[PDB]
Amino acid sequence: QESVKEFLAKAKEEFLKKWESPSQNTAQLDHFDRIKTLGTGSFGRVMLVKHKETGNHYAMKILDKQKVVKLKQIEHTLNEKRILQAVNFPFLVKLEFSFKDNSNLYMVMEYVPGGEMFSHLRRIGRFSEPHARFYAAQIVLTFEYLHSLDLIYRDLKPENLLIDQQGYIQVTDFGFAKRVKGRTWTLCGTPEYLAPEIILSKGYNKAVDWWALGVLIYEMAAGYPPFFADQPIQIYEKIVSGKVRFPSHFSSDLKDLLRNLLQVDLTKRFGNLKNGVNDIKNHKWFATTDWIAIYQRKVEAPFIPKFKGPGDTSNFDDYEEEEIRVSINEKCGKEFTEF
Repeated sequence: QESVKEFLAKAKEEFLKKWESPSQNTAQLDHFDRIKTLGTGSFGRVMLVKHKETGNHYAMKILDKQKVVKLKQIEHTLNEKRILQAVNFPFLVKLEFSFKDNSNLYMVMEYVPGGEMFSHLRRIGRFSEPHARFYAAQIVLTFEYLHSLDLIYRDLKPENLLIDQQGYIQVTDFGFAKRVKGRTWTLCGTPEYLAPEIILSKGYNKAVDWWALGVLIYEMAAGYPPFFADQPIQIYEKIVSGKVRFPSHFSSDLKDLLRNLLQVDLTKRFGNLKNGVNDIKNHKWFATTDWIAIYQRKVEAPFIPKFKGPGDTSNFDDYEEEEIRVSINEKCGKEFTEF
């Protein structure tokens, strides 16, 4: 379809202009008030903040440089910020500012008060197929965009999909995203969502994203992931076995799509064939989907999150509120010169 081809051609031109000349140092810490911790990790946290002069709310991701080094995440964190400042798509959380100081790296992103899809899925149990399909279509379009820029996302899971005020998806966390024209080799991702070729330490490509879409659709529609087990070693054994059990309430169209996304042979997997993403968009399971209407956000969402305003944190959970310090001396300056 020429209009989609010309859209993606323009999208790539605009990405490459920002990719080759990244923005840096577009804000500073004392322009923001700290409100609440929204999430915590091994080397970073995400905070709700308020801009002092405008009053706007943002989500500020803060990474400790010394911990990033020790956890061997230097290239990944440079990847995350260079990609985020260059992309632009309706279902990607927008990066608004970035900066660094003696101790930390900061990415100030749009705040999505509806919270994670994971919380809503776990509250309700499972999504109906139309509800799962509405979200799945947004991920298909987002991966079509990212893959046309030669980007692999590599972190699809329900926790990284936030629900906005219109009930649409906003994808967050580009920590494992990478520009890859051929193969790449890093072991990363959450265990339930890893493709077999990652587990087997092969050189892999963008088809691992389409495998992960299969896992996400299964989990949305069933309430649990297809290769679930108590320990990661058992999860990995199931992933590479080539078998998967479908609930009887799954439609025949859903089972057929999932068999082709959860295809252990990457050269036979939907999204990685000669027709590319069109094998997915043309599948019978998506016959009711108006792809342009999804992109333009003209479809009524199945669910509108409940929240009181742009500063409401009730859809996120509670964490110990810990100090964020900035050392008198510069740490790891050379490693993060380009940030």
